Amino acid sequence: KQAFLILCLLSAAFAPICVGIVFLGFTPDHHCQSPGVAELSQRCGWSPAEELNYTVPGLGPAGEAFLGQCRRYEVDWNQSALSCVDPLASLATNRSHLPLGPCQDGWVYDTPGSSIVTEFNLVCADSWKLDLFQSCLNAGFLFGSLGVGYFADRFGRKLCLLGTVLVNAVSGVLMAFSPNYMSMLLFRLLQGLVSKGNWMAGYTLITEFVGSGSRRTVAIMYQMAFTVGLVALTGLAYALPHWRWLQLAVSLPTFLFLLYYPSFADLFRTPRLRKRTFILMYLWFTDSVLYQGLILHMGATSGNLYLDFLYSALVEIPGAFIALITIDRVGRIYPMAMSNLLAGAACLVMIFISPDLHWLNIIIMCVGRMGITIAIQMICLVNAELYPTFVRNLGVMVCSSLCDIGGIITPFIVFRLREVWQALPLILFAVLGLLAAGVTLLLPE
Ligand SMILES: C[C@@H](Cc1ccc(O)cc1)NC[C@@H](O)c1cc(O)cc(O)c1
Repeated sequence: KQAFLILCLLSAAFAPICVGIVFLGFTPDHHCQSPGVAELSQRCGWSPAEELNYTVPGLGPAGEAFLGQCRRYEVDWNQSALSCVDPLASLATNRSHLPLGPCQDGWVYDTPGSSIVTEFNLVCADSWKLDLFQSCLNAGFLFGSLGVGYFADRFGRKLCLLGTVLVNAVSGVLMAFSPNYMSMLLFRLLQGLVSKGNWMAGYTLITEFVGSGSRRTVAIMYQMAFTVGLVALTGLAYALPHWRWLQLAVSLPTFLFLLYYPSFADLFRTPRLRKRTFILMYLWFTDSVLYQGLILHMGATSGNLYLDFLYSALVEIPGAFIALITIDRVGRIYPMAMSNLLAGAACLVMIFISPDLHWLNIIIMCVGRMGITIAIQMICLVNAELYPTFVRNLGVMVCSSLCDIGGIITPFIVFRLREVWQALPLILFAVLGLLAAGVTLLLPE
């Protein structure tokens, strides 16, 4: 009870770290700031959207909003010769011919809140530095998954866990006060180092305290605690429009936990075990890539982010309960295959739905998120029981590191590859899911 409560709290408090980029690092509509614009808007009395129409460059042919977002007319707005009705009509017959410069004078963001993007100006040529935030976090996970085993091998368990909790709490708080991007990424990285160590430690403790007659149940509980964490994060992000306030409020939960007081070659030597390991690695990679992929996509494209994220998080609960039934009554291999086929098909269909059908797109997104949630429940158990107890620890640690490599790769896909073609990420997610579906059928039941 008491211990189950602090471990579930630690799980719920992990979820804001993993997915916080969706709310701490949203990108609003933006355009080059300039002198004289506000003064001409006062003199003529422009309304906001009207001011945007007269001032900001046009979106251009069938797309190319980049030239509105990252460029401006090289025009002297201070000139009283400009017309109140339309200043650009005083200068060129076609608005395309005017000289375009970059946003050297800074940017204007349409939001009452703030995000790391809006604070550090992670837009245009800098825009990759946003995804680098999630890259640094997943690199933290990757290094920590190696370092924690050596630390726990050479330092006492209870002290190890208390240390990693303290480090996570303090680095999380300090990130809220970080004065520049590089310092922020160093706190992010350090938190990435300790976050997954804390999570897996709590999971180990809770699955040790509860016997196998209830272990599976308590594990699914622990997971639903992560879902509750996503819901709490959604409420906090709704109530707290500023990222710095959100980053404090996210970190203080951890202070309650404080206030409370072999042969790696073995995975590959045998060709059967080698093939099985490669499959399990692929499934882990694909599910991690799909889960972070869809969460980041949603955060990057959804128009009603708080509601879409709430619905999608709530949908994880039915998926967990369905898994809890299915593992016992039906099996694992065909369930995890159909759940990956369902996620892949959902990603495929999301390519063809016109974005105005948001009421349908959210349903397809929910079906996909349920599918991958079931897959994530199934894969943990299959990855565990397919390895003998002697090998289990090494195999889980290694395969769950491919999760983190996928988490390092995914941000560049979702935030950079999408710029080539908006559908492309969903094409990749479709291919990855459908292949993980097919490959799943090769595992023994
Ligand atoms: C990296 C991973 C750690 C991990 C390790 C071993 C394991 O069996 C399951 C998970 N946590 C984040 C994410 O992948 C995730 C999200 C979620 O909503 C539920 C999850 O279970 C996992």
